[PDB]
Amino acid sequence: RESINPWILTGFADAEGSFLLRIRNNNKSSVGYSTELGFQITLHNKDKSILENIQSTWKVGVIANSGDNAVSLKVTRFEDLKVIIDHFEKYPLITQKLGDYKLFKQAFSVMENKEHLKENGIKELVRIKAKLNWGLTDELKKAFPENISKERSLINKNIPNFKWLAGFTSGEGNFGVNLIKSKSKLGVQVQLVFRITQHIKDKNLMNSLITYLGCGYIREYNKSEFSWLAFVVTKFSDINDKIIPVFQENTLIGVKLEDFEDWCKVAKLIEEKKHLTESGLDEIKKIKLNMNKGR
DNA sequence: GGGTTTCCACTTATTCAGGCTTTTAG
DNA sequence: CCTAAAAGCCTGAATAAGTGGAAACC
Ligand SMILES: [Ca+2]
Ligand SMILES: [Ca+2]
Ligand SMILES: [Ca+2]
Ligand SMILES: [Ca+2]
Ligand SMILES: [Ca+2]
Ligand SMILES: [Ca+2]
Repeated sequence: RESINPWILTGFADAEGSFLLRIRNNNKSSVGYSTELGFQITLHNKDKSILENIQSTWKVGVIANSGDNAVSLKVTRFEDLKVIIDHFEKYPLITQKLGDYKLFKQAFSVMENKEHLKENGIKELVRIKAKLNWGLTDELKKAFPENISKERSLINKNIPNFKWLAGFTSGEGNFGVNLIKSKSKLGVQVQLVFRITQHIKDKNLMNSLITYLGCGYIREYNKSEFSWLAFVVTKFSDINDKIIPVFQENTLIGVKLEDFEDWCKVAKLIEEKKHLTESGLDEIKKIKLNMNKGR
């Protein structure tokens, strides 16, 4: 069905994609190892249409269930990876994942000249995999006795355009309706909230949202060793003037588009001050009940 | 072929999204 | 007061990332 704008695709890939390089013990293989290179996205079943739309925009990849509640798009067929490369050359990633893309690209070169069927090339793929995502397993590191660096250039890039932002937000965004309980008259204060969430590794990008969108603040959380950030907009005039117009003009994808639409409906109610009456408050309540985790 | 590529079922780790309450601003 | 905006928690699952196994094939 619908194809996806390329910058929206890149922004959603910055959010939900991952590159992959398997180096597998294989006794039937000449060098003792077989490889598989590619790029993949795993989403909840409700958003399978996105994967099919990506599959039809690029015309590559295979779709399969990933457990009971999720579905994946996986591109590993070697020739079709040239499409992945051409897309991300023209429409490049901006998060730390760009670093993983560059490794994917180096690994493609190795395999494009058949060097991975030789000892030298497998050894290079191991050095590449060492810096890719979570790196080498203990067994792989010990099977390749040499000083292999795990570090890589930090990525620091700016948001290229609102299309990238809409793809990224379709992955990490949250259009929330906070029903703030109060012993007040009607009691609950309706508060529209926009939020983007990201691991602290892209702090610089998150901070730039405040500059880029003209609003919001950055909150920091952590759970044990794991830290992340939330960009959060609460002032309704910023939501109604600076946030809703961006996504009206750069359309979201997936079920989160429906969530943003309902969110706008509540924004209208709030604008009309109708959120201060039992009728508007009850309409808001049913709208919130039927969106996000109630969808 | 016979190594090698590709695909499909499935799993494990954590970074997200999200629903919630309390406090302050104006 | 009254309402809007900010501060803030923190859980658990939709992600990210990865593996086992075998068919397909060049
Ligand atoms: Ca992400
Ligand atoms: Ca294919
Ligand atoms: Ca191929
Ligand atoms: Ca998402
Ligand atoms: Ca973990
Ligand atoms: Ca805070």
